[PDB]
Amino acid sequence: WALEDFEIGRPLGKGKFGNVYLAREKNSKFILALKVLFKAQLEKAGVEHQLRREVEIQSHLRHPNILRLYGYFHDSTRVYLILEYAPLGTVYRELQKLSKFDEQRTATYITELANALSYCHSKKVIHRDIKPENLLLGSAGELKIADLCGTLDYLPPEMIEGRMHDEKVDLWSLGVLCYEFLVGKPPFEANTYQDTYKRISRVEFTFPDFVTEGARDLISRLLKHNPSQRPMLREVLEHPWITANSS
Ligand SMILES: CCN1C(=O)C(C)(C)c2cc3[nH]c4c(c3cc21)CCCc1c(C)n[nH]c1-4
Repeated sequence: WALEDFEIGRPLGKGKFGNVYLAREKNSKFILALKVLFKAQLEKAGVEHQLRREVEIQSHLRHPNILRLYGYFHDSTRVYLILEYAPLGTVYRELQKLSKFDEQRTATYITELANALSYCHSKKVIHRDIKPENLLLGSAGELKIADLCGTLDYLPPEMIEGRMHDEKVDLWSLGVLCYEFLVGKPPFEANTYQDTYKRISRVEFTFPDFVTEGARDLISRLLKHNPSQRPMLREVLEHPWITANSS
């Protein structure tokens, strides 16, 4: 496998370490996403080992709601990842267009993620980053997972406090996402870092008017301070509000 076996098209996204391009395999005309990473930049951050780790993991994961890694190769100055192309773009963009999602769309997305994360947890893969910009949309509008300054909200209390940490972190993330989907902003975001940390640490947030009793119930359960009191992914799937609203 090599670069000349691919027709490179338009860029789809610009990361720190490198770009991702829309492309077709020359022989078959199989549409795909080609992620290019510059080796020198990877070596400057000291993440070449964490990159090899993601790649090993993603290649062994096959779920319809996890972005598939078909392969990889490298030349002198670059690393190439042959990836599934999600034709409909990022959830981030969808959310910026619609402002917030209704309950049917949200429950359906959360269902897809609960399944995605169950698969992961079952393969001892934990903490997959599920903030909107890391969620793509496949051919059927189905969502796909694809894993200081950032959004602290998504980090659970036990991680920001450097306590012991579990699979239960994905449940917290899921509750944050569910809120962001319905409301259009995440629940703990503040004017400063200190205020955000405080809000997370104490789970201080409020619901806007329009959020229904069922949505509040689910989000409240996912955003429990004690990781042990957070529900299981199965209990999320079987939640009245999810089953009532999901496709
Ligand atoms: C530039 C905005 N945009 C669009 O208008 C459409 C809908 C064409 C679109 C599809 C897309 N797919 C994917 C991306 C993307 C972006 C956009 C972002 C890069 C990561 C990636 C991977 C790893 N796979 N697919 C995708």
